[PDB]
Amino acid sequence: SIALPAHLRLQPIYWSRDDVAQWLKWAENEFSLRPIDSNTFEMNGKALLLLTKEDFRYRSPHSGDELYELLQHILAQARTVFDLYFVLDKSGSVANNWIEIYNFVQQLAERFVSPEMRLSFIVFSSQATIILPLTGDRGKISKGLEDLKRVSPVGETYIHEGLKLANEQIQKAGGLKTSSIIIALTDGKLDGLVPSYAEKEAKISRSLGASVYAVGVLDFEQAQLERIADSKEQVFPVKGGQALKGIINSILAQS
Ligand SMILES: [Cl-]
Ligand SMILES: [Cl-]
Ligand SMILES: [Cl-]
Ligand SMILES: [K+]
Repeated sequence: SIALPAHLRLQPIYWSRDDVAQWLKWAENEFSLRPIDSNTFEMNGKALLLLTKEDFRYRSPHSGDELYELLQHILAQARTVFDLYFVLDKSGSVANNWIEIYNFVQQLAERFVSPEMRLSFIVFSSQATIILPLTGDRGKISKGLEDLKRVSPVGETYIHEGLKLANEQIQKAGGLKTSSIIIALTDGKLDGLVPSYAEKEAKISRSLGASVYAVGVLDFEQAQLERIADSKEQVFPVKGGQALKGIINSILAQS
């Protein structure tokens, strides 16, 4: 096992350009390597993972081979397996904004591609349905995104039913013995006692150890979403575009 600094324990695909430079500095001291110019790998972690070992050797004649192998060992290190459950409003009210919801999910799916990530897509209006059962298969995730794009919104906003399906999957996955995240996308416009249903189901989610995020669409009800999510800090606007980097970092910081 490699004992990395705490702030470098994230999977390297998430490393910034500054993280790469910090990794080099750490490796130099840890392995008594010859000094590494700080811009020897001027790129982020996604880019670093595309280089070949030959590329490492050319960039660092004195240490490139060791650095490449160190990266391979780091990639092999055990990390927190995250299950991400997207619970998506497809009620009639979002008929003209289904595109925002789909593309938001697509952008997060394209980010969370490290092998330890598994994704599930749930939609809800009057009833909830699993479009994509929890999986890490990037192929199945591609098809689930194809299916999501085709959804025709209609019906009520029974978000408690969508959360219920996420919780049922979580329970089957191990409950407290998992690292589960729920990402609910909705305007938060809940009728009748649905606010009570939804808040009860979300506390079940947390009872199972999951962390709940709410992503607001349209003129969304900020207060209602704060009561469903773990905290105000886990409510994000889909219109934030920065909002994507915010929720990604928040999720990665749960590990
Ligand atoms: Cl960067
Ligand atoms: Cl060198
Ligand atoms: Cl699978
Ligand atoms: K994908």
